[PDB]
Amino acid sequence: RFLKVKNWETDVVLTDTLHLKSTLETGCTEHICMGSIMLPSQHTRVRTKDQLFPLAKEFLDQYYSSIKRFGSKAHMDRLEEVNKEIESTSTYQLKDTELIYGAKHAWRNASRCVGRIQWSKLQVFDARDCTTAHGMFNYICNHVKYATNKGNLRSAITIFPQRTDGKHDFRVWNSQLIRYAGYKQPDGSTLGDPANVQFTEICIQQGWKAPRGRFDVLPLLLQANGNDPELFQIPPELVLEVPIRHPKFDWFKDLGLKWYGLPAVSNMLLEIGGLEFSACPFSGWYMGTEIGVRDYCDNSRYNILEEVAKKMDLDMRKTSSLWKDQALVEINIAVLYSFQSDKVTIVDHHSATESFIKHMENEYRCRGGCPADWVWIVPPMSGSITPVFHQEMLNYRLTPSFEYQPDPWNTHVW
Amino acid sequence: RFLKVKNWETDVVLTDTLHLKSTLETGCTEHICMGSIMLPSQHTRKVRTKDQLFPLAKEFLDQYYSSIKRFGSKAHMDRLEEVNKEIESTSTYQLKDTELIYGAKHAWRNASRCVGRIQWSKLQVFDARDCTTAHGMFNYICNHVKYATNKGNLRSAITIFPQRTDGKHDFRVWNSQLIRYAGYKQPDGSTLGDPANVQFTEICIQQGWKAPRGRFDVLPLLLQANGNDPELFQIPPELVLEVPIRHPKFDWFKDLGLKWYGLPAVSNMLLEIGGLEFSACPFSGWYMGTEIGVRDYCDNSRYNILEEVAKKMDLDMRKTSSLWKDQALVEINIAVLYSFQSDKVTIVDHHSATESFIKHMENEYRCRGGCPADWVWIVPPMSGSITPVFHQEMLNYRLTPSFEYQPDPWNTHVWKG
Ligand code: HEM
Ligand code: HEM
Ligand SMILES: Cc1cc(N)nc(CCc2c(F)c(F)cc(CCCN(C)C)c2F)c1
Ligand SMILES: Cc1cc(N)nc(CCc2c(F)c(F)cc(CCCN(C)C)c2F)c1
Ligand SMILES: C[C@H](O)[C@H](O)[C@H]1CNc2nc(N)[nH]c(=O)c2N1
Ligand SMILES: C[C@H](O)[C@H](O)[C@H]1CNc2nc(N)[nH]c(=O)c2N1
Ligand SMILES: [Zn+2]
Repeated sequence: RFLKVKNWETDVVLTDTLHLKSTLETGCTEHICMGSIMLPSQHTRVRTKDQLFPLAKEFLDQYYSSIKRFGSKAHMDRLEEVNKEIESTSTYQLKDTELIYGAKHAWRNASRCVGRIQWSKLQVFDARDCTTAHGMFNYICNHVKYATNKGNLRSAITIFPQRTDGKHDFRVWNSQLIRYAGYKQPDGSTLGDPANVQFTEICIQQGWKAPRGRFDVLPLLLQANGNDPELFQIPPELVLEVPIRHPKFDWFKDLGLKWYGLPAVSNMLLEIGGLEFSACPFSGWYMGTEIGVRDYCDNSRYNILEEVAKKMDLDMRKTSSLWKDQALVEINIAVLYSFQSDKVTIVDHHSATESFIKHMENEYRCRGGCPADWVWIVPPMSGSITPVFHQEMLNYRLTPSFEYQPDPWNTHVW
Repeated sequence: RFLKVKNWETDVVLTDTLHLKSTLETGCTEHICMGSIMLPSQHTRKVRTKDQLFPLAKEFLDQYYSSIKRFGSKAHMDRLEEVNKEIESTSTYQLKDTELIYGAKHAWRNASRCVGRIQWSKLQVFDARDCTTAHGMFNYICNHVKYATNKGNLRSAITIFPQRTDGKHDFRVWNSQLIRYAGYKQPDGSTLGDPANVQFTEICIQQGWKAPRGRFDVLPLLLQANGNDPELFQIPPELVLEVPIRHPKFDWFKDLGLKWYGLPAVSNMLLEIGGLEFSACPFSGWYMGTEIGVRDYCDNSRYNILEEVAKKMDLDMRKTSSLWKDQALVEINIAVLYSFQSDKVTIVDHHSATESFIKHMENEYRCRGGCPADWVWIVPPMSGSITPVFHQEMLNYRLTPSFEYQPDPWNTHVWKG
């Protein structure tokens, strides 16, 4: 019950005590492991008055422990003050310090995130005074500019007002702040990003004038206080993009590939002390494989493998020539090369997983553990030559947390 | 209760009812997932009385007679009756030949970490339950190797030695695989040969094996019959099919001196059928290319040839973001596949193998109500997401008959002397 994880490449063994603090459920049982389910019910997300105070107490307890004020007057006073506020208002407000700690720890606890060694350097933008979609746009432009930083990317989260009665939710309808559009052709194929075909249609259905290109930056669709969402175009000078070329193949630039520099997830829900922040876009920097392996080479995405292997003149007759694997490596060399050339922050999967092993070491030593989801942590190429492949990981759910939530168009009372 | 799994590349959704027939435990709880634990308590086998044995037998026989469309028949009830009296009077029981064949096929069919299970029904089962000595084991294993190898046209096979009785007369193959290369720790700390096999190599040498001390020395068989001290046997070299590894474009690749054997034959697992434990049950199939090209050759703790291969390719080795490791890895795996195909030795690449597993899995859901699958093990160790299993949700649960791990015998064996 005080669990051991072993690294089978190095024989390092770590003892996990942190999982005993786990609160939420995994979706597994003794009879069945659901470790490969993408979205179990638990990972998705009104709070009654009774559920809220224990959630607040557990959070304030760990907060005051983290500042070595556990059991202090200031601790008990804050517990009482929040306890009174919940009794009266049926909710409560976080102190700035508690909001910042909560957001950093939601990242720290994100068991699927390989980049968590950076978790404590997150820049938290308090947007809880926001009231309109235009204000949300302003907060998001400031986030994008701060985080992009002329290509020296910086981690950031912007936190909009917390859920109240569920009818006044703040929501960013986009899945990411910056994402390329997707159009169904009459021809039957897909232009641009197929993953965003439905969202691209909701944008057009709301007024957007699509250039119908291959890499059209989507507008923001912002919902404040539960109102109808509104379109806003992000200033192009704020959207850093990188043309993709290859350091050896001159024909690579002719493929016309580019990608955006800033990965900014915008559709998740931040849970702190029972409070639910339905609009909390956060951003870091890319691991190369997200673009090169998933975005460019997933069959349900840009799906460029065949085209690249063609230009490489690879034997595509048989799968055992591993033409897909060759092409895959070259595409991913090009992504890393392009970002590094344009001085846009990016990390290769080798450095990132090595960092995560170091991070796990640190968390086990200083925290007693590190929830980690192997299915997600292991990169989607060259898995076993990265150290995380050989790392046993314990997956459990700690709070504060980032959770998934239903897409807004399914829920929005129009 | 029904459970759904989704393929996120095709949106195909399958419904699992088979997990309801699951008896054993996973290691996970509502509060922790142990999905990535390599050798969890539940997948191993350290010792079993007449108390729990008849329901295990009854459950198996019910499954068996259902599969042959004889559930509730007179043959079914008489067999249950017969097994029951044999248990209470002798404390164990013997499987019929048909039941053993069924049991071994279904143990493979239930192996949730095995990507090659489309083949499960075409398993050649060799009954070695009349074996009594290590020499008899050697003879059975030789015949298995020769049959399974079939001059490179590999055929799946399993050889099943007598079941455990009191845990003091076990049959065991001390080798982890029937064919495997020696590993030698040198005084300077480096390893010659396969570092994974250093401990077993040292046992063989202690038992009298004259080691050639090369990089690819086929290990001797260390065979334990009836709980006696194990004995050394050399597999006839004419029975050990090997492939020199060359590359279709890089002529310097052959000069690395690499080869591998053609027949992957796991020999240290435990086969559980109807509560009976078969502690010596070597089984063999054919290789997926990445087992050799990725894991055997490129694991840092194995042959670890990435450095020298990338040196000879003249890749940028100063920074990892050149992906020199990924580039060399692909070329090594091309070479492995090219060499086996050129020598007409059966092998499957990870694209073909994972595509077949998806078809197998969908078929199993339709005809069986499910297919237990361990994503962590099914996804190949390179190019994971450009194979279709990466995108496939999988439910992992334990069905019997099963293959289980057991502790290495040198840690449990009571030495006779
Ligand atoms: C700073 C550089 C970062 C890197 C290199 C990184 C890396 C990654 C990668 C590769 C994934 C898998 C994503 C996918 O395959 O779709 C992921 C997931 C995730 N990241 Fe990080 N990330 C970074 C920053 C952040 C930040 C700043 C946050 C939050 C403040 C965060 C929260 C998450 C969460 C919650 C997930 C998993 C979503 C889920 O549960 O399904 N990441 N990360
Ligand atoms: C016919 C071709 C076969 C292929 C291509 C194949 C492929 C594989 C691969 C790649 C693995 C992962 C192994 C590793 O990474 O160490 C595996 C695991 C496994 N295979 Fe198969 N296999 C085949 C035949 C068989 C047969 C004949 C049996 C038994 C009769 C079998 C039983 C298993 C079991 C029990 C495991 C899991 C070991 C564990 O639980 O840790 N396989 N297979
Ligand atoms: C901050 C950051 C850093 C980084 N390197 N990458 C990203 C984008 C990758 C990414 C997430 F991080 C995330 F939390 C959620 C998703 C959606 C998953 C949808 N999928 C289940 C179908 C996602 F795509 C963000
Ligand atoms: C029949 C067959 C077909 C095929 N293609 N490959 C193989 C070898 C791979 C393999 C198994 F299949 C298996 F069941 C067990 C192990 C031991 C795992 C040790 N691990 C905990 C460190 C193993 F290595 C065998
Ligand atoms: C079905 C499976 O869980 C799904 O394809 C997962 C696999 N692992 C992943 N890992 C990461 N990092 N990102 C993903 O989207 C996925 N997809
Ligand atoms: C720690 C982790 O479970 C371990 O490295 C696993 C990962 N997946 C694997 N998958 C296969 N096929 N074979 C393995 O040996 C492993 N090792
Ligand atoms: Zn699990």
